[PDB]
Amino acid sequence: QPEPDMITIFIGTWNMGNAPPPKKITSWFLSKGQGKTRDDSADYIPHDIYVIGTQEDPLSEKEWLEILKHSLQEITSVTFKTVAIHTLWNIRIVVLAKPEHENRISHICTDNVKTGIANTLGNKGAVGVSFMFNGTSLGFVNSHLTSGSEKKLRRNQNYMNILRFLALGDKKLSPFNITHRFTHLFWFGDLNYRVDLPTWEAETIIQKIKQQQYADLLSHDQLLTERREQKVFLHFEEEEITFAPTYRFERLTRDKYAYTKQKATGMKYNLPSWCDRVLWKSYPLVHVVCQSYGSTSDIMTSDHSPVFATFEAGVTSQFVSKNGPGTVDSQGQIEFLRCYATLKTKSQTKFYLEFHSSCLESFVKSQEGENEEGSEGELVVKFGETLPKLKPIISDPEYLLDQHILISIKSSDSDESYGEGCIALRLEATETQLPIYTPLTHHGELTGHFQGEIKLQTSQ
Ligand SMILES: N[C@@H]1CCCN(C(=O)CCC(F)(F)F)C1
Ligand SMILES: N[C@@H]1CCCN(C(=O)CCC(F)(F)F)C1
Repeated sequence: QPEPDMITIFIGTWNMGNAPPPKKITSWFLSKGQGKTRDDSADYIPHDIYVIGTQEDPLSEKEWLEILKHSLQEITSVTFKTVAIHTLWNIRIVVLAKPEHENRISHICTDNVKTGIANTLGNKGAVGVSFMFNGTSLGFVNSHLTSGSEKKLRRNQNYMNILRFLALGDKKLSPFNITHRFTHLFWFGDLNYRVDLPTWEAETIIQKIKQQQYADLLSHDQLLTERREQKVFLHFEEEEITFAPTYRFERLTRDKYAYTKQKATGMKYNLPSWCDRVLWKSYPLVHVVCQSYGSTSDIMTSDHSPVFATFEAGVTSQFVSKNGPGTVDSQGQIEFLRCYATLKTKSQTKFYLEFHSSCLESFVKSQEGENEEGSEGELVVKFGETLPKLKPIISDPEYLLDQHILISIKSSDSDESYGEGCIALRLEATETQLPIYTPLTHHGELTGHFQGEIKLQTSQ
């Protein structure tokens, strides 16, 4: 029985509006409705992993697990295994996998983050799950961010708190937040970004939706505009949106958007918006392809419609050689030439690098770099040819070219990371000097760049 080099992953997000679901929700798991939808010829083909995020979920974990498992069994005739379930207040994540994957999955972690303070602490935040699937790390975040059209900055703050404080994946990756810990990271939920147009344009917006003309609405979507200005979700992807706004509907139909201010809304308008979203970030040069992104048309218990997204995702096997794991393979090495970090910091400490990778027995600390002043004000930290030679556990190019090196640049004075990034070893050539590059971030904001050259030696 061969190990897979690809899997498919279903991501669902649904704000259930504190109402039980209807008796049939299979269209959600089949990616049928509006947008980029899944071919009918695939309906019986189970996804490898289903990740379900709910918000305003009124059900117990038991109640929802029974609905989800029975739904997937009806679709696929497969009885899925429960990988993980985690609930904060009414925010929930469920991970289900095909039974054949049970002994491919390990290191399962769950966590939550509560956003806000006092007033604004009590119902928003995020839940997440991570695990290893053979050689590949997978992370999943379901967030319910702050509501309201005039709170985009609060949503951006909620995002930064979640990526700082959600404790998933390998704790040995201490300088790295969740935006660097996984081969593939999926972040979804009721992110609550709105279409920023004047209230008076409500009926115009509805018109446009009825005509399936989304371009003039998407150009005012706060998540797309905030992402363009690098205010949030830096270095994440989202498929093009080709489905109608998923909020705010009258319940029990999809024929009506309920946008007008009511006591029940705190006298706020809810112009039609794409509140419910799926984004991802994968390590450089790993296969990931969105195969569906859309909303259901036939699930109408909530004022939100469910959103689905599906992905092909590259995975690797749990590699064993005669040497590593348990030793190094002297036929492998990773060298760095002419490397330098460019940092936005105004500080003057010395810096050193840490290299982290599951291709190393443990992380590697460099010597301090040499600080110079850039011609436009910047700090340039030069490592020259001084960086340590990295000794991978396995030299086989079928393993090594699939790996990645995480880099942290740390202050000698405080040992605090000023920037984190990632380099792929999926090179065009071995035993050849090749350019490398990563942006550096800290708390998910841009702090600098790392560039230089790499020389990778494999057993071939
Ligand atoms: N093909 C690259 C993928 C990642 C960043 N890129 C964007 O165009 C981001 C646009 C926005 F505004 F949606 F963020 C380019
Ligand atoms: N532990 C690995 C499993 C698969 C391939 N391997 C061998 O064939 C080892 C041969 C010898 F001579 F070391 F025993 C190494």
